[PDB]
Amino acid sequence: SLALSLTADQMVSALLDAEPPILYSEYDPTRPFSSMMGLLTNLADRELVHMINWAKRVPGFVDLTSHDQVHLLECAWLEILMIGLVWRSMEHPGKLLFAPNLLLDRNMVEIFDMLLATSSRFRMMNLQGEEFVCLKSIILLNSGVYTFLSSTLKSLEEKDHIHRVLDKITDTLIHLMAKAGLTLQQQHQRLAQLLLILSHIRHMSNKGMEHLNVVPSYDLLLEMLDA
Amino acid sequence: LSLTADQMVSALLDAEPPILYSEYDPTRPFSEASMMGLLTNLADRELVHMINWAKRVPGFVDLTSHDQVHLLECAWLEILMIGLVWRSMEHPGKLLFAPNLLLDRNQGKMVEIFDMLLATSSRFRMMNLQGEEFVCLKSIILLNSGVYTFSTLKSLEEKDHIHRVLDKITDTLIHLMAKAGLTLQQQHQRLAQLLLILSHIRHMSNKGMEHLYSVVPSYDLLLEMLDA
Ligand SMILES: COc1ccc(N(CC(F)(F)F)S(=O)(=O)[C@H]2C[C@H]3O[C@@H]2C(c2ccc(OCCN4CCCCC4)cc2)=C3c2ccc(O)cc2)cc1
Ligand SMILES: COc1ccc(N(CC(F)(F)F)S(=O)(=O)[C@H]2C[C@H]3O[C@@H]2C(c2ccc(OCCN4CCCCC4)cc2)=C3c2ccc(O)cc2)cc1
Repeated sequence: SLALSLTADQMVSALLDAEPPILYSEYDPTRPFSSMMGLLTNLADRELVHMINWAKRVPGFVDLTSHDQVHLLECAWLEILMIGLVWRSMEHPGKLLFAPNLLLDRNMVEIFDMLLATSSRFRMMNLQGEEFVCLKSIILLNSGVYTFLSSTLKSLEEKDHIHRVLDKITDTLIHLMAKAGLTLQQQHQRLAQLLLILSHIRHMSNKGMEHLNVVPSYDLLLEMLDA
Repeated sequence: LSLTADQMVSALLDAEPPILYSEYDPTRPFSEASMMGLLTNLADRELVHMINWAKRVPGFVDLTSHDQVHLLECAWLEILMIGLVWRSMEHPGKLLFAPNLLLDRNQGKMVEIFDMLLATSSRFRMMNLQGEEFVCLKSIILLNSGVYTFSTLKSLEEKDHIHRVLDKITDTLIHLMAKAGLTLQQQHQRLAQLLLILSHIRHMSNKGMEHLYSVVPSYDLLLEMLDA
């Protein structure tokens, strides 16, 4: 697997190159404001197509079976959208930048508040772009890995592979921090701080999901991967 | 924040709650109602001990009573779950709810969450999770799970304090791993592996919570237990 042979700098470059664009909502500026869920749904749907193509470019992801790729996307898709949102909003305190033309302030609200808090935490930590892309790849590979159903040798090999790629991303995070001049103690503290925010992202995804053809099915994701 | 890694570990080990028994001799086999009855009774008794444990986690009682309650509100089910997973580590294919309530997957059909718990227990076994590591992780859940959902200078001071204590627990985890002879690379990889499982514990708590709704200790109950 090429993935396992990457240096930290190569991993970062691959992830940066794979980044999807920031999409715009279909809000027509020449028409009055007088649907929020309509705009968000349309935006998320377009984002999903880009997510699939991004996932295929995350080192190690295409080494997995199509089935395992789908399972990872099924578990991670909303967390991935959410972490993208929080990243885009980092420099807009008190606001969520769903798209450059869909920037919402606080004044539904429960999940909004949680997203704002995550954005504030990212700001307070001075989260870097190189760190963000590592975290988003971790979500992809980690969120679904504990819930594989198969007992086959192949499934065991798949989980081992995922954990080895995750290990490489950890190494990458640490390398970035070391190059930035953090002491060994600071490197381990910051790694922990970043990974603990993943627990909050999960929580938000679960709450978002309960706040509810909405979720992409296994079959839809499989078709999108094969296409 | 004055504690060394060794002192932190000792404090956490000394704080550990007891393992409780489920009510003695239920009618078996179980109904849906009677199984949920037994588990509820066990969890309710466990909660009292959890509060006592929480008060002994370094840094926890430095917080306002209000902030202590909020942390427990967010973390209580995850804490119960990680305790269950720990107890079950040496019983492959089974969940050791209590020494007298050991259930295999064949028993209890809600099976989705059962399977997730079993998978976590398998992951802990495969990693050879150590007791010293377990207690660090449980304390992280307590301090981390509610911290992102805390404007006054006092609240900023509270969150900063929590993050400083969390930093100390990370240092403690690393110290343990270094003493065990892991290379620096191994230490960071294992730390990440352990912290990523916490995301799965959250997921399980959220799913468990939705299942309990298809429940929570009240603010008042938690406050009373803390004050008592
Ligand atoms: C009435 O107005 C609202 C608006 C939003 C909210 N929410 C809370 C908050 F406002 F954000 F605070 S929310 O409910 O939490 C929502 C935000 C986040 O979680 C949900 C979501 C999302 C995803 C897909 C989707 O529809 C896609 C359906 N299709 C996908 C498969 C194929 C076909 C179906 C709609 C929403 C998210 C998301 C999307 C894109 C993004 O960039 C970032 C985050 C509440 C009320
Ligand atoms: C009909 O049979 C079942 C049995 C279990 C399940 N679940 C899945 C699984 F089997 F475990 F796999 S589950 O629903 O996910 C359940 C497992 C875990 O999560 C929940 C639970 C729990 C906690 C508190 C509670 O009641 C608390 C009520 N009081 C709180 C204070 C104020 C008063 C109210 C009931 C259940 C658990 C738990 C308890 C103690 C422990 O040590 C570790 C884990 C489904 C159906």
